[PDB]
Amino acid sequence: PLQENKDFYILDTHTQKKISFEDMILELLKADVILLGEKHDEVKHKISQVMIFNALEGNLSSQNINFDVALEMLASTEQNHLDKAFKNKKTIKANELTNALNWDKVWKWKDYEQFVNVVFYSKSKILGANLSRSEITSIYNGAQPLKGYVSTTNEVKKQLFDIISLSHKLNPEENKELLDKLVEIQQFKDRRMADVLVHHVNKVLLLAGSYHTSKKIGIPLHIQDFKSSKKIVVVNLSYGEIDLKDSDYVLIYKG
Amino acid sequence: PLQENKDFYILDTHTQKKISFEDMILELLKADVILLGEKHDEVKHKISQVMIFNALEGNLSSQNINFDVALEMLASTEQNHLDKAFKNKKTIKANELTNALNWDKVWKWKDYEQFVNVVFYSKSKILGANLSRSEITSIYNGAQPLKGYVSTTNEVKKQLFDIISLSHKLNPEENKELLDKLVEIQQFKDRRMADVLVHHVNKVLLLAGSYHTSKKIGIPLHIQDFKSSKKIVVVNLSYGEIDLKDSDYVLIYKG
Ligand code: HEM
Ligand code: HEM
Repeated sequence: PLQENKDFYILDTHTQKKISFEDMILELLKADVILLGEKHDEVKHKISQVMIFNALEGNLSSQNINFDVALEMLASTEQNHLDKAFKNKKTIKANELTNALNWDKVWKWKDYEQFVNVVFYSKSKILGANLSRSEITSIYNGAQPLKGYVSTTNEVKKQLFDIISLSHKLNPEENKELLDKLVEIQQFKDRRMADVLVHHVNKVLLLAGSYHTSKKIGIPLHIQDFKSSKKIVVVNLSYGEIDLKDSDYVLIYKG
Repeated sequence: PLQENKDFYILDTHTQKKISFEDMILELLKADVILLGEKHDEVKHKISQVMIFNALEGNLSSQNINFDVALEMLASTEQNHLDKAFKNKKTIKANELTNALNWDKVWKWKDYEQFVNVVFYSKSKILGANLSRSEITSIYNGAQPLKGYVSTTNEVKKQLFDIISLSHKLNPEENKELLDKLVEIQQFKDRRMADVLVHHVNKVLLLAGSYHTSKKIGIPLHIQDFKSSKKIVVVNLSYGEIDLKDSDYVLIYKG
């Protein structure tokens, strides 16, 4: 476990005040949906996810409050299969886990095993949050435009355009048609993950990449468009630059 | 039309001797399969394709020898649809052509209209040479390895690896899994286009990108593996560097 005040600290992004890990937990427990943003290959993020999950799980189970975990890394189409794994929990062994969940190898198991193991064997159910491969391929090949009010603005789409252009080093002029397709795919992924979170009957934590959890361009906008009255809280695990507007709490690593 | 000796010239790549356009034609007429390699957005290539097609078409039709054109830009799965267009030739007007052929818009019509119009309205039939989108998606998601002797060597695959890496500016280390998928897709495209050419009962010209027509890494290797006794000839429309081993004739532009 990372050492608080030696290895990391936490800011409330609204006030920019440093807040204890315990005090952040007490606040997160108030939320109905907790978004946890990560960099997918970042080891310190993976440790942080276990610490936060463990503290929330312990408190909620001791109160008999249901608490589930949605994963950008599993599709929502997989839920029937995942419910079976939840049912057969005691029958799936640590090395059978990836097969039970039908883990997709686009997501390197190494980068997920620690968190997903702790999640899977607690009282939490794992939810698939995302689009399927087939769904993503279908959007790319051209489907009807996503409707929205705050989540689909030109401003959001352009921010997503430039982020993806930079992520893939794709010249905005040469690669215009491709980038607009990738933007629409991000928008659709965000909508689906929001759909899963908005309709869920138990308190829920999402693990997803930082661009997805961002309050500026991501899932939070789509939750708003769904007209949810759920209390939403966003915790981002920092890497590189920190935009306070992206989240409600940020973990900052030493550094 | 480009002016011979002012705008372009032709080398026999075996001898590196300059050869007249008329003398190249007389040789091409001897072949059963003529591969014509292009750069897809290059205007002078497009003019060159019309000149070569016209000279071959005129000679062969005057002899009542059937002569057809296969296109990397249409899938072989489309043939039933394309045979209907061939049948309804006199009923499809210049502006209905793209709809009759079910043209895929990944290929910019502007870059194909001149050649495809001249082809479509002659006595030639248009053949789909390539994989379908669905076929390409299925290979990407993982299918069983292509078998071959000369066409699937590590040497060929590595050349394709580096070509694609450079074409897309994809760092060989970071993007290793992606590049191997793209290599396998090229290999499959080459195999299918070869399959179409090898089994065709009439003399045939293929239009395809230069990497596909290359005798070093492309379709010619797959034709060999099919054990065809057809006479094969490769004509490349140059751009940038010229590797003599890529083709049997090369058009060189001024320059
Ligand atoms: C994420 C979902 C994606 C899907 C479903 C998808 C699917 C496809 C399909 C079906 C094609 C047509 C294949 C062909 O005609 O040869 C294609 C082509 C292409 N794609 Fe995507 N792709 C995706 C992501 C990406 C990304 C992230 C990039 C950029 C890094 C990209 C870059 C390209 C390029 C440059 C081509 C041109 C094909 C070539 O000549 O190599 N794609 N893709
Ligand atoms: C040519 C046929 C292609 C097909 C069928 C295809 C399809 C796909 C699919 C189904 C995914 C998974 C989507 C996801 O999990 O989000 C994907 C991801 C990806 N693809 Fe391809 N693609 C093709 C070509 C390309 C090319 C040419 C490039 C490079 C220029 C490329 C680069 C990428 C990258 C970087 C991703 C990671 C997804 C992301 O995080 O944005 N693809 N592609």
